[PDB]
This record gives sequence, structure tokens and C-alpha cells, in this order.
Amino acid sequence: MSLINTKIKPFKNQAFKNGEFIEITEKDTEGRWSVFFFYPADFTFVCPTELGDVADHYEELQKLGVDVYAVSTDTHFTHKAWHSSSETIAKIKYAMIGDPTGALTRNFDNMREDEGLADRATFVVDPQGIIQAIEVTAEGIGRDASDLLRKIKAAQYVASHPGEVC
Amino acid sequence: MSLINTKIKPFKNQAFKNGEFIEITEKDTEGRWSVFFFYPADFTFVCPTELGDVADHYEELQKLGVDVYAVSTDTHFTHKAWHSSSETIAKIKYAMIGDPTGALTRNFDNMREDEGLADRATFVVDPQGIIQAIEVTAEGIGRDASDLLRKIKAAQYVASHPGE
Amino acid sequence: MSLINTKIKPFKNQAFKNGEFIEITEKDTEGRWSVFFFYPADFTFVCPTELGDVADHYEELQKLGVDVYAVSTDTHFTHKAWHSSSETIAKIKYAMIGDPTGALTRNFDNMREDEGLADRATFVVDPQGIIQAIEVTAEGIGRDASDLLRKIKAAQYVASHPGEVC
Amino acid sequence: MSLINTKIKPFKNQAFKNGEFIEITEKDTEGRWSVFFFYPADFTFVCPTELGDVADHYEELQKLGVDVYAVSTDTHFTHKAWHSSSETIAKIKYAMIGDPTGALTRNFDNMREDEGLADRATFVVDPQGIIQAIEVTAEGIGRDASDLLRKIKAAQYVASHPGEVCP
Amino acid sequence: MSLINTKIKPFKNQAFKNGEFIEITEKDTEGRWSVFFFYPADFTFVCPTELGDVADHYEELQKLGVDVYAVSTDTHFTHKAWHSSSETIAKIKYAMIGDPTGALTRNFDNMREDEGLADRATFVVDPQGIIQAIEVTAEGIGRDASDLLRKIKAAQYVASHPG
Amino acid sequence: MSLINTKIKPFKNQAFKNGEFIEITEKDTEGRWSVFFFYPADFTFVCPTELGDVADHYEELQKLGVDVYAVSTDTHFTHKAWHSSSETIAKIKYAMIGDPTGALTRNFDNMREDEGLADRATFVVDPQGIIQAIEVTAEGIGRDASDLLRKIKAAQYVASHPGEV
Amino acid sequence: MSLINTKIKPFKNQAFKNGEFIEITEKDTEGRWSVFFFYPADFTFVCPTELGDVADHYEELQKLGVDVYAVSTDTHFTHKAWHSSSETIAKIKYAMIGDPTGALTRNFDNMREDEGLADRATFVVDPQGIIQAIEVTAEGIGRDASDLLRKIKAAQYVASHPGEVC
Amino acid sequence: MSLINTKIKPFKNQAFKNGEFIEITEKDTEGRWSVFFFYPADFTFVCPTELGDVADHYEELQKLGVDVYAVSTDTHFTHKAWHSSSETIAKIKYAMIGDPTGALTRNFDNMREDEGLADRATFVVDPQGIIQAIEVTAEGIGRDASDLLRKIKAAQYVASHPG
Amino acid sequence: MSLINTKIKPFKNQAFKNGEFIEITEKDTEGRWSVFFFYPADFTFVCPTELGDVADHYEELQKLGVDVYAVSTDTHFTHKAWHSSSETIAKIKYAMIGDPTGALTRNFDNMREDEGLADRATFVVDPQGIIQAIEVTAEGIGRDASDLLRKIKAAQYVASHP
Amino acid sequence: MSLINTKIKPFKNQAFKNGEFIEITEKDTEGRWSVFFFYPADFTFVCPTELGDVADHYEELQKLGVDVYAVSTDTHFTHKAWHSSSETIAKIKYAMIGDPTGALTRNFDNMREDEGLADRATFVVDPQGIIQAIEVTAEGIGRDASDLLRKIKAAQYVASHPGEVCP
Repeated sequence: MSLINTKIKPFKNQAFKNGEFIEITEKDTEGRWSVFFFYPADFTFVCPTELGDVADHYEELQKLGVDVYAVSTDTHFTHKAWHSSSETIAKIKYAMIGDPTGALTRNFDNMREDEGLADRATFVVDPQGIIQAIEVTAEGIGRDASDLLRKIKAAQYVASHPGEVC
Repeated sequence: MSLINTKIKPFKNQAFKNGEFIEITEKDTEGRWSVFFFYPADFTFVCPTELGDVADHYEELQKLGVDVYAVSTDTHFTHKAWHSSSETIAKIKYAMIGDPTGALTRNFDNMREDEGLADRATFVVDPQGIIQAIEVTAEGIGRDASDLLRKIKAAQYVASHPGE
Repeated sequence: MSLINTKIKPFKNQAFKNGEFIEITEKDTEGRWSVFFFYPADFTFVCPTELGDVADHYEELQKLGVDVYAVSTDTHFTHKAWHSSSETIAKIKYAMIGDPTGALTRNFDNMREDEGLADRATFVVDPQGIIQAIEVTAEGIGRDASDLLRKIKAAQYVASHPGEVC
Repeated sequence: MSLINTKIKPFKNQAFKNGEFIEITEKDTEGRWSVFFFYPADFTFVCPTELGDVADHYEELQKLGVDVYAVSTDTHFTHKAWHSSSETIAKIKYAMIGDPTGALTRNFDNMREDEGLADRATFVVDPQGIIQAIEVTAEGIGRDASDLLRKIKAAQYVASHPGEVCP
Repeated sequence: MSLINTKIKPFKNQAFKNGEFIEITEKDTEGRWSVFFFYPADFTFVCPTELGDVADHYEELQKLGVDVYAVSTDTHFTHKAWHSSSETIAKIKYAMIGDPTGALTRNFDNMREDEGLADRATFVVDPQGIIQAIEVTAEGIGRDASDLLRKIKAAQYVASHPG
Repeated sequence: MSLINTKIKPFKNQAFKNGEFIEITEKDTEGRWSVFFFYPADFTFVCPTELGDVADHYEELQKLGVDVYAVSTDTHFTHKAWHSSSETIAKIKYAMIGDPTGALTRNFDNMREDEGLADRATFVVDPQGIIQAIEVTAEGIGRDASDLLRKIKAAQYVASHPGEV
Repeated sequence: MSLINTKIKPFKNQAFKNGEFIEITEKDTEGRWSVFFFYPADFTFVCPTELGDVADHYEELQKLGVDVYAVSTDTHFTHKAWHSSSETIAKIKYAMIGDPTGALTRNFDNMREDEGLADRATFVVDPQGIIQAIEVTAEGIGRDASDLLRKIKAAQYVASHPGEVC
Repeated sequence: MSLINTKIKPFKNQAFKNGEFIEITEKDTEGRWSVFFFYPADFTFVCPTELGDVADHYEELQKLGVDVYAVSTDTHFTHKAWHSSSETIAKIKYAMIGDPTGALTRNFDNMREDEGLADRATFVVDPQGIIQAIEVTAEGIGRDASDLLRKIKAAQYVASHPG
Repeated sequence: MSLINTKIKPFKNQAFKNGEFIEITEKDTEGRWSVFFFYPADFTFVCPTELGDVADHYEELQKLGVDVYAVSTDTHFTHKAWHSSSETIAKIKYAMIGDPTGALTRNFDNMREDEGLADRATFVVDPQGIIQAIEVTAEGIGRDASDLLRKIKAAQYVASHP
Repeated sequence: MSLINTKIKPFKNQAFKNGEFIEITEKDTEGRWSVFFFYPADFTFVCPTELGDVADHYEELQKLGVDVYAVSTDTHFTHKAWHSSSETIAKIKYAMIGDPTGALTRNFDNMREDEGLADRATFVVDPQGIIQAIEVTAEGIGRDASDLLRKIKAAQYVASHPGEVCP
């Protein structure tokens, strides 16, 4: 099952966003660009650098009409604690979805079954819910947030201008 | 169906114990009394009072030759953070087993499937690996550690002295 | 795969309660707190002490609006004889449910398959039929009735006060 | 579920490389870094700019010790023609693997079933055959060759330095 | 699928006999005539008359080399209590097998599924383990122990005397 | 999975009764006490002492309102010949049901599959069609018809006196 | 399946032959011509005329080296009794095989399922066990024994003279 | 099991009858006595003597009210050629059915599977479609047409006159 | 089982015809004679001589009322490129259907599974959709277009003269 | 799935050939070129013209080392009679296979199931048993023997000359 050019499945998760807890579903992603940013676990060494880089470009992403959704198999309670504890996480103004069931992770075909943790994968989704770009990496290899912007800018261009001349 | 009077299944989990990570297996529970103390999640309101009450009786439990294994579906990385953050958790000198896969939790038939978290349950296991007592409770209801000691002492008595 | 926070399954068993035989069903437990007190068999040494300790606290339980149901694989005819012969059993004013088919014992996942007897297990059930507390013990270990009252009084407090804890 | 951190499956495909036809298998990728670069079809509009960008960095990729394998459902005969006709494809000095059966494309879960063409997907494979980085995009969106070099250089660093990890 | 002229299946039940508990299996019945006397439950009104009638003829059955096995879905603990309380049960010197699992009863296809009790059934078994006679009745109809002796004596005659 | 206290299955068999052939079905048994007296074969040497003993008590059985049905895998044509030949069969006034198909026999779970003959079994059936007593025996062992009357008289009592014995 | 030119199946049946019981099997037919004369039941009106014909021609059949086996679903005990009573049956010196199981009748594909009786069929079998001729008729219609001999003599001719035909 | 006293199955085959081709089905056999005379193949040595015999008695068969159907696995085109060439076949007035699919042959359980031909079988069928007589023989043994008449006359007698 | 005297299955394939791309379906073949001319691949040595031979007789075919459909596992884009580069392919005025999914090829039981290419096979179809003639050959063996016309003229005769 | 470039299945049929009956099996076709010329039935109108046209070129086919096998669902007995009756069939010297079971016909996927006859199909088979050319036609349409020779001469060339290919 290649997920590229396919509609995202429904979900119902608890999240953390700017101090308060909130519920986030597939209804909230409708009519807007979305970025489902998966990562293995909280209180790890590589994850804060990736999430912190997306936080630096979040003003730029919000201007383009793009929501971000940080996802992992930890609870929404853990994300609140990690936000206070870590400095690079504290600057995150976007939602941090908790996925203890692994349902949201299994919808995007991104769980490490033997570990019970989500792989390092980023999914760019359009207003209609269709997955326009995927980027999966190994445990050590980091994801650049400047390339993610280039992909969203490119995805937005082709949506607005289908079948461009060359 | 019932897990009472059955042998515990094999497992392999990472855990946090006294400022250091370790791997814990069924081999580490052999030949000793064990307590698998399940709970839903870290950074919650009810768990610290339960885990803290067992931490206060850990001096007494170690004297009786009893190991304690706190278990939940959070990672072993999360248990290190919660130990540093919370004060009632900081006094826990026993192992805190991380179970992201939920394998250990599903071995003890103690998983909330729709929540992805372990239920509040305590399992007393003897040196041979046989489950001698099970306690399970709802979200609001707390578990008393003095009642756990009463059952472990009763379980130890009948093991050494059958038929009275 | 846990019976905690799940609705009890329907049943139809014959029982003994204060010198007469009666039929008890899941309909009888509706709209009331219930305690299903399983034990292996009649005419044993450890069971009278457990059942006698609950019999001492039955005035307090009936005060709190709680019905007690002693269950074993033995017949309702046997419960009438054990009530007459034994002195610690004679003080039981609550129902002794017979379960020769093992249907009630299997509904609560509490049957010793190779022995054909119920395990020592107590189930606290609320007015809606949801199991709020379980307590299973080995053959040698005894169950404390004072601890049972704490869990019922705890369970009643959380139901009456939603969004609170103990 | 997820092809990340899994071994590549065996294959046998014909390919065009520097004016001659050759057979390529999984044995050829053993003990080496390999990039499997999937794309829809030859004689299309967006595909040559993507492939041409990787051709500009092939001097750098060869220096790191990295094979490049361009893959599509077209035949290896078609790749030779597209090499001659198009200017952007002429500069390519890596293998253009034909996959008319779609076996290589299906091994990486990268087929458009109703269309019969491969999706725009890049896979970075290490010496042991393990997929260390995946990159898929929709029909309109183009892949960046400099970003691929970052991920390969990262992957090479993690392999050579156990314990250490790139942010 | 009739059980007449078929070998009995293996079992492993606990039983009460003469003020002590014992394990009984299929190996004990081998090389001897056996009587598997099923009945519904202990502390009932009509079961003591059936069992007590067999207890009167047990002297004659022991001379003929026949073991009696009273079986029900009650526990072997219950059989001890019913022995002390009732006068008609107190004279039983044969084994009272408890079958709480219902395995022994289900081997002889004699279980009431909806009721969880055994039917009133008598099975005569020869030294080889083959069932030579079956007698099953409803829950108001007794079983004559004199008729059971006649069948055992007939079974012993034809077993020894070929054709 | 026994057949005590279960309703009998339907059937259609030819029978012999007092110098004439007749067809007997489950409808004929409705509302009355019936005895299905199975036996292996005709012209055998386990003398019809079983069938003859029931024939001696048939006058008492007809008083109580009990229809006797002697069933076997042999044909109804055979039963007529065995009735004329044998002295002990000649006194049988009750029906002798033939069952060459073995349908009636397989309904009562009484067929010897390797032999193709019925086992020595006696089923007591009540007015509702419910089996109230079973008595199966081995080849050599006979069946006592005075004992059979005790079971029917006991069965009739518990039917007419509910909630007691 | 067409049974003509196919080997007969194995069997084990009891039979009556000249005032004594015997066991007939497929071994006994080997190296000899055999006739399986099926009929519905004993003590009926049509069959004694059929079996009486074959009894008259048995002198000629034994000269040709042909065994006869009169088969039916009635027992071997009945065939004894029918031999004593009826005059036309009393002159049968060949074997009368009983088949209460129906196994022999079902091997020759000759059972009335709803009646539980064999159909009026005659099978001619050669020394190797191969069926050389089949003759089946309805309840009312009779079989001619003079025609059966003409089929046997034709079958014996083609066996001893391969190539030539009748 | 046996086809005696069973209704014939449906069919739809082409046949040769007196120069011209025709189609024959169940509806043609309805309300009339019928004889399905099977045989292996055309242009063989034994077959024309068997088919020549029934051709001689066809005058008597049509008088009684009987239809003959000669059946084989050869085509209806082949039966026309064999009728012209052979003298013994040329006198056949009855319908020669071709059955290349083997559907009619398999309906009467008369196919030798390894050879793909029909066995030498004769099926007498009454007006209702019920098979009243069967007569099968091996390759060498020839069938007698005078016997067939005796069976038909016997079948017509018992049908018209019971008791 | 044989495909002779059976109805063609539904399809939906893109094609190249006289500069512009088009979609062709089973609806387009209805009420007219049709020729499905399969071959292994584009930019090969033997295929231009076969397709060029049919291109020479397309004047005569269009008179008889037959639509030629050249099918292969290559894309409709590839057919346009091959049409521009080669001279023998440039004279083809009939449709060049692309079948990358292999559905049209697998409908006609004409797929080399291990190679992923169509076998050299020609199918003559009538207005009702029924296959009246089949010609399949090996990799080396070429097909003669003069024979194909004889089959079509024979098929058209027996349809009109039953 | 296609039968082109596939090995023929085993068989055992009786055949008529020059006034005598002979058994023919897959063993007889080994190491030689074989033509399985299927047709529906004997004593038909359009079939003699096809079989007679092959009979004319049979001298040339035997020269090239090619055996012809005329197959149909009629018996080998029927073929003898048709060989004597018809003059166009009398000149056939090749084997006329009788297939009343329909085993040989089903091996080549050539049976009309509802009719119980073979379709008009010619199968050219090489010395190794591999089918090199197929030619199926409808009931009305005839098969040219001159085309069949062209396919056999082309098939013989490519077998003996690796590398080269026919136009």
C-alpha cells in the first residue's frame, strides 16, 4: 500500500498545545494544509533538534496556511512535562499529539512493531486530505525543516496551478 | 482463562532504576518473590500516591526478599524524567519498567485497548514464577500498600508451610 | 483483554438465601451495587473464614446499598446443607448462588479448567453493571473484608463525584 | 507496514549505462551504498529536471561511493532512445533500470496500480541492503538532489560512528 | 453412535471411600467388573434410595468381584459431608467419585448441559473395559438394584462361556 | 449428548401386526405411551424369550395404554414368516416394525454399523414423544419384561403426579 | 461411473449353502467365473421364480465352472428359513449371501436407498474379477436364466479366444 | 447408485434419421416408450450386427409404440456417412444420435473415460421417463434384439396391468 | 480455454494517433471490424517491419472498414517518441495504444509474465466484439500483412454470407 | 495465459496413417518439427480443402523434416472411412490423430466445450517441444498452407541461426 496520493484515515487523539490539552480529529485538518511530523519518543537526544527546527519555521508555516502535528507513542501528559523540561521543546507553539494506542501511527504505516515507537516520518497533507509528500528516515539521520518548506511551497504551487508548462 | 495459579510469560523490557538504565527479563524474577505494579501513565495525579506508598514500604519488602517492578506503557526515558521532576517519584528505589510495545502488559491481561494504557493492577509472583495474588481497580480507586504486604506475608507463609 | 471497566454478562442461576431457594439473574443486579464473591467449593477449611468475615460486614454493606452473591460450582442444594451444618456459614444472610454449569464462573473468567471449580475472586459491580474492582487470590491466601469495604466506599465516591480521584 | 530499516528484496533487471545494455541484480548492490531513484515514465516533462539534478551531483555521489539506479516501468530499450534525444538525460552516467514486469517497483511498494507506473520515490540503501531513508512525492512536486546528499552523508556518518547520531 | 459394546475412555477423578479420599483412574477398573452409577446431585430426596439399595447388595457384588462407582457433578468434599449427615448414605462402602469438571460424565455421554448435572444412568463394564449394559431413567423413576445384579450375573455368564 | 428426555424423530416404516401389513409413523405414537423394543435379527437362537416375555405381559401393557413396537433391520415380509414358523413369536399380538433402511434404528442411535443390525435396546416414550427410560444390553444378556413394567408404571406416575415421585 | 469392464471391490459376508453357514470373500471368487444375482427381499412372490430358474440351470453352470451368489439385504439366518419353507428355494444348491450392512450391494451400485433393498440385477464376473456383463430390471419384470447362460458362454468364448467376437 | 426406476436427465443433441438431420430432446421422449441403444463407435466390426438386429425388429417395435435411439460419441455427420457405406446400417430407419460432448452418455453413467467412448448398454424407458430395464455388456459380447423385445413386452405388461 | 469465437473484454487505454493523444475503449470498437496488433516493445529491430507492413495496407484496410490498434506494454508517450525518430513508424496513421498496466494484454491472454511484454499476436474482431481469427508467433518470426487481409476478407465474407 | 514458447504436454492417442492404425505419443514428436493441425469434425464441407492443401505441401514438409498431425474429436476408425470416401482426403499421407476423449485437444487449449469439437488451430512445435507459432481461425475462415510453410521456414531459420531474426 503506497500512501502517496491517498486520503488520510479518520482519527481521534489527545494533544498538548500552548499549555492546555485539546482533542484533534480529521475534521480539524479539513480545508487546510497539514504536517504530520512523527518521531520515536520524548526525552531522547535527536528528537528535540528536529522538532526545534520546525518551531523556528512555524511562523513561516502558519503564514502559508499550514498546521503542524507532532506525533509520538507517548501520552499527551508526557508532552506537557517535556515542554516545561526541555528548552528546544518549550518554543513549540504547534500541537503535540499523544498516540498511546498507536492508531494514528498505524494509519500512516509508520510504527516500529518490535519497539512500539513511531519512525521518523513527515507527511505533507493538502486541504482535501490527500498525502502529497512523504519523508522517512532512520534513527540517526535527521530531517531538515528547510527542505520541508520547499516541498510544501512546491505542493501548494501545483495545487493552485495544475499542469504547468514545463 | 484466569491468570491466578499460572506461570508468568517471558519478557524483555528496558527499565530505569537508581539513575541508570537496565534490561529486565523473566530470568531476573526466577528464584525470588516479585511484584509487578501496573499503572496507566506517567505525569498523572493518582499514580504518585500509589507508587509512593509502595516506595515507603520498599525497606520492608526488600527485607522479605521481594523485588518490585513498576510497569506502564510509557518509555524508560519518560520514567527517568518523571523521577527527576516529581518528588513522590524521586524516592522510588525499585525498577520502573517501560512497556511501549505493551507486550508485558498483554502477558498479564491488563491492557486498556482503546486507551493504549495499562490498568491499575498488582501481581504477586513467587520464586517459581506462579501468580499467587491479583488486584485490579478502576481509574479513581487507589491501591493500599499495607494490604499488599498482608498478601505477600500470607503467600510466603503458605509457601513455606502448606496445609494450615 | 481485561474485565475491569466492562459490563457483566447475563446469567440465570439458582441460589439459597435465608432458608429458601430463589432464581437470580442480571436483571436483579440492575440499579444496585453488587459483589460477586467466588470460591472453590463447600465443606473446606479456608472458605468459611472468608464468607464469615463478609457475613459480619453484611449489615454495613446492606446499609451502603450493596448486595452480596457467594458463588461456587457446587449446587444450591449443597449450599442449604453447608448453611445448616457449619456455624460460620449459618450467619450468612446473603445469597449463595449455585453454578453447576460454570456459566457464571466462566462469564467472569474465573474457572479452574482442570479442577472444575471457581478461583478465589471478588468482583465489585456498580448500578450500571460495570466491574469497578477485582481481587483474585491463591488457594492458601485469605481475602480481607475490611479492604473490600474500602474499595466499595472508594468506588461509590468516584461515581457520586465525577472528575475526582483517591 | 514500513520499509524503513528493512532489507531490500532480490531482483533481476536489464539496464542502460554509458552506451551498452547490462543486467543488474541485488548481488551488485552488496557491500555498497545504493540510491534507487523511481519515476513515472520516459518522454515526460518533470522527470528530466529531477534526473538531471542527480546527474549534476553524480561526480560527488561517485566520490562518496554511491550507486545510482534510475527505475521506471519502461523498457531498457526506451531508456537508450530517451538518452539520445533529450539533452538533460544525455549527461546521466548511471544505470537506467527498466522494469516492465514491475517487480523491482513492487519490491519497494511503489507502483500506481491503476496507472501502471512507478511513483516519484527515492530510497537510500546501505552496504548491508537496509533502507536508511525514503522520500516520496506527488506527480507535480520535484525532489531536491542536494537534500539527498545530506541524507546519504548523514547515513554514512551513523553507520561509521556507532553510538553517535546526527541531528 | 451407541456406547454399548465400546471401550470406556480414560479418566482421572477424586473420590471418597470409607473415611478417606483417593484418586481413581481407568487403570483401577482394568482386570475387573465395574459399575459406573451416575446420579444428578447430593442432598436430594430420591438419590439415597437408589444408592442405599446398591449398598445393601454390595456384599453380593464384592463376592462376584465387582466394583461400584457412584458418580455426580458434586465435589468429593461434598460426598464426605453427605455420608456423615444421611443414614442411607452412611452405609455406602463403595467409592463416591466427584466429577466437578464433568469429564467422566461426558465420556459416558450422560451430562445434562443446561442443568450441569448427570442423568440417572447405570453402566456395567467388563474386565476389558467394554460396556456390556446401559440403564438410563428420567428424574422421577428409580433404578432397581436387583435388576442390576441379574444383568451382571448374565454378563459374567456370557463373558466366561463363549457363544 | 444423550437422548434421554428428548423428543423422538419422525419415521415411516412398514410393519406386521395380526396377519396383515400396516404403515406406522410418529403420528401413530402421538399422545400415548410407546415401547420401541429393538433386537438384532429374526431366525436367531437367543430365543424370543425377550419378545415372548413382553408378549406374556402385553395384556397388562394394553390395560395401562402402552403400544409395543418390535423393531429390527429385517423386512416386514420376514416378520410374517417368523411369526408363522416360531411358537414363541406366534403369540405376539403387537406390531413388528421392519427397518431395512435403518432410519428408525439410527434415530435412536442403536445401529451396529459393522454388522448392519440393531442393538438390544428398549426405549420407553411418553405421550409428548419424550424418551423417559432407556435399557441397552449386550448380545448375550437378556432383558426382563417385569422390570420394564416397573419403569412404565413409575413413568406414568411421575407424569400424572408432577413435582413428586 | 460405468461398472462394466472394472474389477469388483473386496467384501466380507455370511452366506447359507446346503444346510451350513459360511464366510464368502473376494478371495473365493479369484480364478473362477462368478455370478452375483441380486434381489430385493425374502418371502416375496417374484424372486422364487427367478432363483428357481437359476437352480435348474446350476447343473450346467457347474460344468462351465461358474459359481452363483444370491445376494439380498436380508440376513443369512433368513436365507436358512426361506430354504426350508419354500419349495422353489429348497432346490438351490448355490450360496445365498446375506448383506444387512448393504456393503456388497453398494459395491455393485445396486441399492434402493429409500427402500433399503437391492435391485433386481445380475452381474457376470470373470476369473480376474472384471465385470463382463450386467443385467438390471424393474420390480415387476423377471430375468431369464436361459439368457444369462448365453451371456456367460459368449463371455467364456471371447476370453479363451482373444480377437474374435460374438 | 442405481439408475433403475429413476427419471432420465435432460439433453439436447443432433441426430441423423432417414436422410435429414434433426434435434432430439426430453420433450420428444415424453408420453412414449423409448430405447437408448448405446455403442462404442462407428466403423467398427461388432457394432453393425447389433444395430442390424434392432433394425430387423423395428417393424415390431414401432407397432408396440417404441422409439429407438442409437447413441455414440461420434458426430451426427459421421452417422450419415456410415449409413451410406455399410449395408447393415443402411436399413436403419430409427434416429442415430451424435453425442460428441458425452452429456447424454454421462447422464446414463455409460462413459468409459480413458477411451472416450460409450459402453454397450441398452436402456428401456417408459412414457413417464422412468428407466425400467438396463442391459450392459463388454466389448466382445454382443446384445440380442429378441431379448430386448421380451423385456419391453414385460415392461408394457406390468405398466398397463398391475396385480 | 480458447479465445476464438468469444467476446472481447472491456478496456480503457490511452493511445497516440496522428500527433494527438486519445483514450480508446471497447465502446469505440462497437459496430465496426477491429485489429488488435500486439508486439513486444518500442525501439526494437523486428517490430518496425511488421508495423510498417500494416501501415502500407492501411489505405486498403480503411476501405474495408477496419480499425487497426497497435498495442504494447510501453506508454503512449513512448509511442510518440518512436513515431518521430523512426521513418517506418512515421507512416503509421493508425492508433498506437499504450498498455503499461498490462490489462488489455492480459484480457487477450498475451502477456510474457517473466519479461513483462506482449507476445507477437494479431487478433481480428467483428462488429459484435467476437474474435474471428488469431495469429501468434515467436520472437524471431515476423507476421505477413498480406495474410492478415485475406483473413479479414474471409471473415467479412462469412459474416455477410452465413 | 499464453501457450506460445511453452512445452507441449504428454499424450497417448490412436491414429490412422496409410491404411494402418498406430499409437502416437509425445515421445514420437521429440527431436523433430511437428505440426498439430486441429479441425472440428469429419464429413464436413470446409475441412477437406484445408487438409488437402497441407497434403499437397506434405512432400516439402517431409523434406524440411516436419511431421504433420491432423487432430479431431472423431475416432481413428472414422478417419479411415473418411480417407476412403473423400478424394481430397485420400491424398493425405500424414498421421490423422483420433481424440475422442479430448485430452490432446484440451492440452492445446482448443476445445469447443458446448459443441465437443476442436477449433481450427495450427500449432508449429520445434524439436525441444516448444510451441513457436499458433494460428487459430473461425468456422468459416480457411487456413493457408503456404503461410504455414513461411512460418516453419522462419522458425527453422531462427533456431539454426542465433542472433538473426526474420522481417
